[PDB]
Amino acid sequence: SADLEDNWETLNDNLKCIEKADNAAQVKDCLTKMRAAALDAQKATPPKLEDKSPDSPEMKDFRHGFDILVGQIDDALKLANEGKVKEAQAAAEQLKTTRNAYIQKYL
Repeated sequence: SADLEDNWETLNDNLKCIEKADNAAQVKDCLTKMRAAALDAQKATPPKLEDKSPDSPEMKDFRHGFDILVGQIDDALKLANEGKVKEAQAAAEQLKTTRNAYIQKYL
């Protein structure tokens, strides 16, 4: 099993994976694992919001950050499927921006 902290580390390890990958098959596995961990983290309650109602604006913001992240991952997967390996890898910068601005502030 995995908790939010575990899934966060999986997400960040596979963000590094995307940046260091050498071919389409590799980036696809990195992006797949990031997407799986993102969906699992999205269902958690982050430490700063444990006193909030589950549908509070803050929890909606937390979850929307992952919806953005998952959309960016899917966009990068499409590029990787098209053989645009370098452009797929470039999504790492924007994934970090989403991660930092939406989710990190709740940990």
